[PDB]
Amino acid sequence: NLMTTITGVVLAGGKVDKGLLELNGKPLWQHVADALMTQLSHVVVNANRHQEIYQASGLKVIEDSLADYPGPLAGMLSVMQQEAGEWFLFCPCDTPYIPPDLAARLNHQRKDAPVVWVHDGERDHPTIALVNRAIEPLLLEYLQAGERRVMVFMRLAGGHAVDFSDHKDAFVNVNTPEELARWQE
Amino acid sequence: NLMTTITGVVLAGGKVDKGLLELNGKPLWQHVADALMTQLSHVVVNANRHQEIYQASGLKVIEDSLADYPGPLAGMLSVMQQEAGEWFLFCPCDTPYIPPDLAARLNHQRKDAPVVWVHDGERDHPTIALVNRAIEPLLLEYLQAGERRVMVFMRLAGGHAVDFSDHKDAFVNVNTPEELARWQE
Amino acid sequence: NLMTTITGVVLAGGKVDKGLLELNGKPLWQHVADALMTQLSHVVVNANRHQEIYQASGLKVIEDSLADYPGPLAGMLSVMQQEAGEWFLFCPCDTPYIPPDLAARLNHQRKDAPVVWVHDGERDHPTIALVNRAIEPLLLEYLQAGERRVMVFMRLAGGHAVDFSDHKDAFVNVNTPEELARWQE
Amino acid sequence: NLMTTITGVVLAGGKVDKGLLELNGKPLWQHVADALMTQLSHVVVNANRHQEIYQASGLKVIEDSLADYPGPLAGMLSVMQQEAGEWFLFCPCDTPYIPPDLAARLNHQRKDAPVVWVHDGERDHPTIALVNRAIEPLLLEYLQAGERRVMVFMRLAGGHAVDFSDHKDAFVNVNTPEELARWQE
Amino acid sequence: NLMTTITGVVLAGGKVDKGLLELNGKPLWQHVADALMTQLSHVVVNANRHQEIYQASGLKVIEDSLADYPGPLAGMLSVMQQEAGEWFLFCPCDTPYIPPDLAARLNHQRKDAPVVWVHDGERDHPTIALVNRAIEPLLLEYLQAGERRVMVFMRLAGGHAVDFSDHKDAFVNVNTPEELARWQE
Amino acid sequence: NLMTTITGVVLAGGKVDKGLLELNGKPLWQHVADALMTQLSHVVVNANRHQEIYQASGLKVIEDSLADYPGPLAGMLSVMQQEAGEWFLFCPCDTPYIPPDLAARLNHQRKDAPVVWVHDGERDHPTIALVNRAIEPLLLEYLQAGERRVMVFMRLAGGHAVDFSDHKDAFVNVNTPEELARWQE
Amino acid sequence: NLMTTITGVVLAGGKVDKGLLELNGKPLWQHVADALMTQLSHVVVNANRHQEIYQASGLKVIEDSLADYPGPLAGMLSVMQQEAGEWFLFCPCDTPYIPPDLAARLNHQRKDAPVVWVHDGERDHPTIALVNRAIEPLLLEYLQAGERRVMVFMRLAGGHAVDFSDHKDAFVNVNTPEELARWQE
Amino acid sequence: NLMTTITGVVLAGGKVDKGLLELNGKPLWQHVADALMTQLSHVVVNANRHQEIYQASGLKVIEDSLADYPGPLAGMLSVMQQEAGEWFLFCPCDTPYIPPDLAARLNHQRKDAPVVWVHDGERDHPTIALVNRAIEPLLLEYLQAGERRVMVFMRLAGGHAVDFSDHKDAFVNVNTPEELARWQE
Ligand SMILES: Nc1nc2c(ncn2[C@@H]2O[C@H](COP(=O)(O)OP(=O)(O)OP(=O)(O)O)[C@@H](O)[C@H]2O)c(=O)[nH]1
Ligand SMILES: Nc1nc2c(ncn2[C@@H]2O[C@H](COP(=O)(O)OP(=O)(O)OP(=O)(O)O)[C@@H](O)[C@H]2O)c(=O)[nH]1
Ligand SMILES: Nc1nc2c(ncn2[C@@H]2O[C@H](COP(=O)(O)OP(=O)(O)OP(=O)(O)O)[C@@H](O)[C@H]2O)c(=O)[nH]1
Ligand SMILES: Nc1nc2c(ncn2[C@@H]2O[C@H](COP(=O)(O)OP(=O)(O)OP(=O)(O)O)[C@@H](O)[C@H]2O)c(=O)[nH]1
Ligand SMILES: Nc1nc2c(ncn2[C@@H]2O[C@H](COP(=O)(O)OP(=O)(O)OP(=O)(O)O)[C@@H](O)[C@H]2O)c(=O)[nH]1
Ligand SMILES: Nc1nc2c(ncn2[C@@H]2O[C@H](COP(=O)(O)OP(=O)(O)OP(=O)(O)O)[C@@H](O)[C@H]2O)c(=O)[nH]1
Ligand SMILES: Nc1nc2c(ncn2[C@@H]2O[C@H](COP(=O)(O)OP(=O)(O)OP(=O)(O)O)[C@@H](O)[C@H]2O)c(=O)[nH]1
Ligand SMILES: Nc1nc2c(ncn2[C@@H]2O[C@H](COP(=O)(O)OP(=O)(O)OP(=O)(O)O)[C@@H](O)[C@H]2O)c(=O)[nH]1
Ligand SMILES: [Mn+2]
Ligand SMILES: [Mn+2]
Ligand SMILES: [Mn+2]
Ligand SMILES: [Mn+2]
Ligand SMILES: [Mn+2]
Ligand SMILES: [Mn+2]
Ligand SMILES: [Mn+2]
Ligand SMILES: [Mn+2]
Ligand SMILES: [Zn+2]
Ligand SMILES: [Zn+2]
Ligand SMILES: [Zn+2]
Ligand SMILES: [Zn+2]
Repeated sequence: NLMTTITGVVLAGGKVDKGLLELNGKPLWQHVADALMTQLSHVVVNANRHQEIYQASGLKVIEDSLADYPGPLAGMLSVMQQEAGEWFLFCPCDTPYIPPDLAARLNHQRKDAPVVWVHDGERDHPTIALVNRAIEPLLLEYLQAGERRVMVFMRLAGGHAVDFSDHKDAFVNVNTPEELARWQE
Repeated sequence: NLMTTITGVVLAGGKVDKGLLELNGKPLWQHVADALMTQLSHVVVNANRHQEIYQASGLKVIEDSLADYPGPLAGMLSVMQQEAGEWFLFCPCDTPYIPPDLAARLNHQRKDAPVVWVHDGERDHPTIALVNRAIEPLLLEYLQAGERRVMVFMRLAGGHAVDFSDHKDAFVNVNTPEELARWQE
Repeated sequence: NLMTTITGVVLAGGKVDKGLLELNGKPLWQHVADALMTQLSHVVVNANRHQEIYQASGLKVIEDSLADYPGPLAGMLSVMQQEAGEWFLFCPCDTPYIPPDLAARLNHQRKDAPVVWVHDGERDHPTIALVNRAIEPLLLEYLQAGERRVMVFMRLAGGHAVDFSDHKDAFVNVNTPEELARWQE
Repeated sequence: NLMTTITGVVLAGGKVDKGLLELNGKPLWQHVADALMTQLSHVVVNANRHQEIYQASGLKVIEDSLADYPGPLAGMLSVMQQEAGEWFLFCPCDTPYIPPDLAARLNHQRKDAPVVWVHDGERDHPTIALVNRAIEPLLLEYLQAGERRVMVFMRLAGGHAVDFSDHKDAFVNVNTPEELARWQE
Repeated sequence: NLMTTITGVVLAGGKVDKGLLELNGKPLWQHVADALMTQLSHVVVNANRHQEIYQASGLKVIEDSLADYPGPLAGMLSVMQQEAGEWFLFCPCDTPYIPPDLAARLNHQRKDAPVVWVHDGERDHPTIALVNRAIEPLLLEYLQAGERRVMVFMRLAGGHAVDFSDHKDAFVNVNTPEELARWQE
Repeated sequence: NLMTTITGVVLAGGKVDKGLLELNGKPLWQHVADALMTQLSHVVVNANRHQEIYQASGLKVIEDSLADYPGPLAGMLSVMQQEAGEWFLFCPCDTPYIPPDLAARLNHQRKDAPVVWVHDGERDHPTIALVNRAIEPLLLEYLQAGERRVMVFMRLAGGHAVDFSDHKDAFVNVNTPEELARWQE
Repeated sequence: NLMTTITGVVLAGGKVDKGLLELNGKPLWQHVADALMTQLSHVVVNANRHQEIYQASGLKVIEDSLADYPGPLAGMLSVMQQEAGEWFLFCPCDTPYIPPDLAARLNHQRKDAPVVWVHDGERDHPTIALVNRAIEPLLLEYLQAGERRVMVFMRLAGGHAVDFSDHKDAFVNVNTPEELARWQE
Repeated sequence: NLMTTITGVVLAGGKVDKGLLELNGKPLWQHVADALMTQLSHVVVNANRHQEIYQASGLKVIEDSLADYPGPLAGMLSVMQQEAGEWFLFCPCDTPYIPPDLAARLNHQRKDAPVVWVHDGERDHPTIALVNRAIEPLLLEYLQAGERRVMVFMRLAGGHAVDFSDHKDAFVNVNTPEELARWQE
């Protein structure tokens, strides 16, 4: 089953994490972790602050490489360098409504590409991505070259967007405390 | 072949079984068992009464866990706890006309989901389902939490309905003796 | 796991079956069936009389081909013609003490041969055999030619004996009521 | 590759074979055998007369079971009983224009069914079929019951037709010497 | 790789845990968890007290079934019921020196058995075991029957001991504070 | 991943190579090699002149068979005779804009055929092809017979074109120095 | 099964074939072909004279490459160039007593080498060999270089001899009419 | 075949390379590269000077990470970070006589360990090693911690030595110009 073959990754982030804010009594990041854990056996968190908080929920924390690369691609590479799986499903800490069929639909729509990401009908979410570790070398070269754009990298690896337009508000991103209030129960 | 990789399961049921009523001289439940056995090598019955009757046809009987959980989800969990296969095709005892391509079409339409169930064009039949044992833990947690709704559980596991609208009256359910007479040869 | 990939077969037999005699309150044949069922998910009985008795324990009964071939090889061929698996573990109905690691040790010692059988340290037991269905054609030709010897056939298929000399009295065969009394609890 | 996993079978037939008539200087049956051999490594002929003629082209001949069953289903069963492969692509001896992508398109369109056959846009060709050996038991039971209809059997096994409407006159069947003249170069 | 296919399990235990005592500044249980994590990607803890302590190291905690079964077999069953993997490597919390090749050597010596455990040259360590989930049903039946002996169960499943006599004091068990002092740096 | 299972091949060619002309400071052939190397681990060059130039970029050079067959099919056969992989993705040296998802889309669209090639919306590019080595024998026979047409061969093997009409000018072929100037940065 | 994964090859030979002489009423070469066919589904003959005789038994004949290379290695290469399988079991036409477990024992003793050959206790039989097609390129280079020694080539490919010293006179080679008389029934 | 699944790596080295000295007219490093290339399809060189020389032979050059880690472990990690394969066979540039069965014997003797290295009968050669990429994370952590010993790392990963004592002088290391003269033809 996909459950035992794809490693889930919460991209908790940067260099308080807004992901710590509670939505309906549960921290945003935990909404993501719990959705991943329902679909996937082994799930880890990429975090570079508050490591103890993430770890305390029972999740292994992976810190960024000491190369000090920028942005979400840095976390993806760090996780591929420190985890042995073939496949990783990454998701940022602030998209709490990710759907229960995230991994399956991304997997089914890979069409043999080494990377796919979500398009929600209105926009791309390139950091909600199913990624094969075979692009580790390409990613390392990209970041070493000083590049940082996520979707450009994923296209250059041969990736494509996968349509989730039928999954109503599943990809809402909670940018701020104010947006969070529009969603509170 | 699918024949040797999916375990068939007749959900015979609850806590006389109407499934014992004869349709064209063969008990309703045996119509289901025979359809499954044409498609699948290893087929078992989940039953908690009349065990000897089901067993006498040459089928292994699996009784519900002693946890005493409610409804069809209880039978599904009990069967996953007592049978070693990866995949199970469950079907209630009162849908005698299930088609010869049930397993194949559900399998082909999984789209990497761990569970799929039949939609006949007019309604869902969530207990006619192809289920991967990877959702055993989720199911146990669900039932332990006191929940019982079948389709809600299957959606929460990442499942989806599969269209059988082209299979004419294959999913008729014989609810009563009277409906049975509308179908007798 | 081997449990879900090898079909167990009780060779109950010929053309009352002594296998119906009780050992410690359980019929000899059921001792074999239960040992197989502990190791293997799907287990069937090759029987040509008392079919209802074997079937009543929850086991599918396979009757001999109508070709009317002689001996245990006839049952093996009939089972391969009527069951879809790749691998079969056959055992006669009168060796009640067969060990819990029968399938694993035969499987592990195959050394890529399509058939292996037990040698108990003193003699061969050619009908206690792990057999790949690829020898179905060879077997059919053999029986069609009028041949019946079991071990000769298994050698001609490229098979070999596997040493069980360390499994103390596990291969005792209960030939008669008198031998049975030497074993009764 | 499919080339090494599916056994090709020319259904040469019955109980002179018109299949011996030359089309453009090559016997009809050899047109079929050559098309199969371009796509498949191992190809055999089911024949019950002129065995030496078929054999002389370098092809193994498989004769019908001695059960004496009727029609093309008899040949299919005989071939599954005498050949070890999992998959068989059968084709009658009088459809000389079968296409170079026959195996691939049937395989790709299986949708997990154990059997598929060609529909040419106007009619079914149920004996041009890709068949998994798992239906051997079902077939044996069917023929033993006295049944003979091909498409009924293939539906009962869970099979379906595959559309070849885009393959222009590839499924012309040469019924007679006169039809053959409409096709001669 | 084995690293991504076997789930590691620390059997932390019963119904303060001595496993919390520090050896060379690291709690005994963490010595086991760290050895497992060097060999295996996904590692969990079976604990029924101090859950927060185990969880805080980044490990998922699995609590015993509510069936309330006795002993280490209870933990094994609970973990198989709540985790989706095929294979589990269990180790008690008080054998801190387990070797770096534990999983590989147990895996390599399985000889197709569904369960193997360590023999250190002087005694069996039946709870240091590599176990296939196919024995889940057998285990459930065993515990339901009121049985508790570990090695008896593992033999009945078809398991065997694997020789680690060459791994010098790797299987020392720290029974008490006093034995711990014989080992402190 | 596809990256490690398909061998990339630059068809550099014939019996100066225009492929040596620089586009935006990089030789045309290197544009192809670099695009292949982003998608595929192991990439080689079929060249029969300037071998040292191609080799100096770190690529293994494969020279044509001494059979002296004509055209691109000759190079394909030579590469299959001298390289051990199952799958090869061939591309001529003068299509510098080949897309990053070339291998994946051809692979995904194989529909079980042993060979597929690109159709760009306006024309076929039969030498931009994903080819299974199983057609090596067919190819050898074809060339031995004196035949040379590429697309005819690929159809006779059971191949088909795959639509790349959505990949804007990715298949521009630089025929001459003048066309090259229409493309220079 | 090995039966469907290894192609058998009778090395009938050179540039009447003594292999045509009858042993116990069956031509020597047919003794080899029949032994191979008992173990392997698909078996072919490498012959460069009397092609019609070999073909008439139902076997496909493969003729040597037109490169005109010398000796048995030439036949091996020709067969790998004209047959799609991964594995080939070659045997010369004059070793009529080859054993029924030839393929299995060579396969089991490969120890991951791409080629193995028989040692009968007194001498090597390098042309009785199980060969992976991955050494096709190496073989082509070897023969192109003008080399011909068989065992030297097989060692250079990483091969080794496999002990058949326990298979009594199974590897007798019938060199002449006189030796043949020492063996006639 | 192993040929297409293990990436060969020449550890050319440090921070003229003695590996450039000619043995029998071929540079020492090329003796290693050629031995690897006979056994493995895809072979690369880890070099940090004279990159152009290594590249000119047709081999891809991989330079060390910019982390600037010390010794051969640094090269191994750099290659795993920049190459997508699962398995790597590393060999230093100065052991020109490495045997033709290096990969097979190391592979066969893995006994499920993620790393194995050569013992020649007198000493370990820890840099002649077959390594699974699953130990990439462990290696990164090891080097980050400031550790450098090779064999200690390989043991900590669960590795073991494999006996090559029967391969006469195959592991001679050419330390100097003087030792080289003891070996010159
Ligand atoms: N590992 C790592 N992750 C980062 C870094 N910077 C950002 N991220 C991750 O990248 C994703 C986007 O990060 P941010 O831009 O901080 O957060 P944001 O407000 O969600 O950004 P948008 O919603 O896309 O405007 C999140 O999952 C953050 O955890 C970084 O330097 N290292
Ligand atoms: N194992 C188990 N199965 C149950 C239980 N209750 C119901 N089922 C199974 O769930 C399915 C629906 O059960 P019922 O509601 O008894 O029967 P029904 O009249 O077919 O229900 P509907 O047609 O859906 O109105 C059937 O297959 C019954 O066998 C239970 O407590 N345990
Ligand atoms: N299917 C089938 N099985 C047979 C037939 N004859 C014998 N057997 C099976 O072959 C095995 C040996 O059969 P028997 O010779 O009847 O019984 P037995 O007294 O156990 O024979 P031995 O202990 O070997 O002297 C048993 O498993 C019987 O079930 C037959 O005609 N058909
Ligand atoms: N093995 C076997 N094959 C048969 C038998 N009868 C027919 N066939 C095969 O079934 C297919 C149809 O057979 P026929 O009805 O003889 O020939 P036909 O004139 O092609 O029939 P149609 O074109 O379908 O009208 C052919 O491939 C014949 O070889 C039989 O008794 N045994
Ligand atoms: N899940 C669970 N585990 C238990 C239970 N009882 C014991 N264990 C586990 O079984 C193993 C042996 O447990 P104990 O007898 O408490 O500890 P011990 O002093 O290590 O026992 P010995 O060293 O074998 O004398 C340990 O890993 C404890 O965690 C239980 O009731 N449930
Ligand atoms: N190996 C080999 N390759 C050849 C041979 N002839 C042509 N090719 C390859 O086939 C492809 C087409 O070759 P050409 O016709 O020389 O070049 P072209 O101008 O690109 O041809 P078009 O653009 O198709 O008009 C290229 O990749 C050339 O490298 C040959 O004799 N041997
Ligand atoms: N394809 C091919 N096979 C050859 C050629 N020469 C010999 N062989 C094969 O190589 C094997 C040995 O061939 P020979 O030396 O003719 O026959 P032999 O008398 O069996 O040789 P020994 O018994 O080894 O002394 C046989 O299987 C012959 O078929 C050749 O030129 N081409
Ligand atoms: N990538 C990398 N490789 C190194 C480094 N240092 C040494 N090596 C590799 O490690 C192996 C041993 O290196 P050296 O100690 O330079 O050479 P040596 O004289 O062969 O060493 P010994 O024979 O073991 O005494 C060789 O393959 C050198 O290429 C390094 O800093 N980086
Ligand atoms: Mn955000
Ligand atoms: Mn109902
Ligand atoms: Mn007996
Ligand atoms: Mn017809
Ligand atoms: Mn203890
Ligand atoms: Mn061109
Ligand atoms: Mn000879
Ligand atoms: Mn050195
Ligand atoms: Zn985990
Ligand atoms: Zn069954
Ligand atoms: Zn064949
Ligand atoms: Zn390469």
